[PDB]
Amino acid sequence: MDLGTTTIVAGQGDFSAYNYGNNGANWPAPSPAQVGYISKGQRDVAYVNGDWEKPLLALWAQWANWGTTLYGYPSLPFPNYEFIWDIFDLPQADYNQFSLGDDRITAMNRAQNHQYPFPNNEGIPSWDRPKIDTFNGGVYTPAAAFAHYLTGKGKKMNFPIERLNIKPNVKAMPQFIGVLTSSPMGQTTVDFNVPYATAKDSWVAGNTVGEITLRIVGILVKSTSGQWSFRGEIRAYDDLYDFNPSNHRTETAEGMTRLGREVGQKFKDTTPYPIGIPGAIPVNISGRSHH
Repeated sequence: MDLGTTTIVAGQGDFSAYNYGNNGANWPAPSPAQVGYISKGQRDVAYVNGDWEKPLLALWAQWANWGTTLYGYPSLPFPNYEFIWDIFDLPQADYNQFSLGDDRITAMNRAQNHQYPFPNNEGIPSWDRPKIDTFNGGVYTPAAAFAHYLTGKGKKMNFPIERLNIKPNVKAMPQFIGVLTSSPMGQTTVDFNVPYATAKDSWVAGNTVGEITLRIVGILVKSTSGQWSFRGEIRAYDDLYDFNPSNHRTETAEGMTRLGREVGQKFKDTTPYPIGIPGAIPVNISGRSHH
């Protein structure tokens, strides 16, 4: 279960698409297609460590002729095709981690184990992939969230609450402190809602759903001794993925914001969609008043 906190070591050669491109026996003559295969290698090197915005901006910038930095990536003959296929592969890769427990490199290679015809106007690629319905919460998750934005056609995605990798401190919540001090002696049902900036705890979550709304629910007991115990769960309400500028990572925020305003030009099904955040985080706390 890889929630993308740790870095790994990776080189172009770890990637099958790259090795396929770099195998001379496969190409009797120079070819833009061969270049495409090669290019996937270095981008993949960034992807496995969650550095996902740069590779895509570099491609889009060429495509849209921004005349801006390519972050060190080679210019390509068909930046439009590599962009499109990446948008295709990235969600499969995320799903491969969640579905099969694939390691990062394996997930990407499995994702890229297919034919790469030129992106079409009619069915290439085929974007209808209903089975992909849950995020891993790892290095591919944000990019996958973006890909479902461009091509998901509004279908619901799930981000299981435990994969958010958040660690809400209930005792520290003003609302919970309020309830604790103002609730009556004896047994009380607790139920309130609190905004939670997930970026504080988890870059993946902050880069995908950002601020969410949590629901704290359970039973609170206050004893006349001043002891107290709370027994409940944290749940979460659906988020709406709408490519919110507020969720952009600083370094490429500008690029991503620009991209946001342009992408709908070529990705005509681009639409916000709901992200369910199913499940609950167990809460078992206690302590005592100062009185």
